[PDB]
Amino acid sequence: PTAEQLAQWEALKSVPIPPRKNATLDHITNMIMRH
RNA sequence: GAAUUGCUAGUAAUACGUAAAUUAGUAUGUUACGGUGAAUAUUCUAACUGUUUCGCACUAAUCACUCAUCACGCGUUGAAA
Repeated sequence: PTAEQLAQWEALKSVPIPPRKNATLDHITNMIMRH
């Protein structure tokens, strides 16, 4: 592995994975949705 | 309001369309095709099935089998004025 990409991986070691969606808002919109 | 349909799923739903079969002609039916795309949680009840316990005089097997009744005769034995 290159050092720049090792540094990138080190930086992302600590970061939590961002959420795909807001589960509560997803639930509410799916409750609004029809058809 | 009785009533009823379907129930994790690319399913339901969709004032989403598209195609084909059957036709000379007619689809709101059928079968295909993709687009968008959810919700909910199952205390309960259960025919029926499979193991089982026990009983059994049934064995063509309970619509079973034995027992008893009623009549018809043919016998046998007993008591007898």
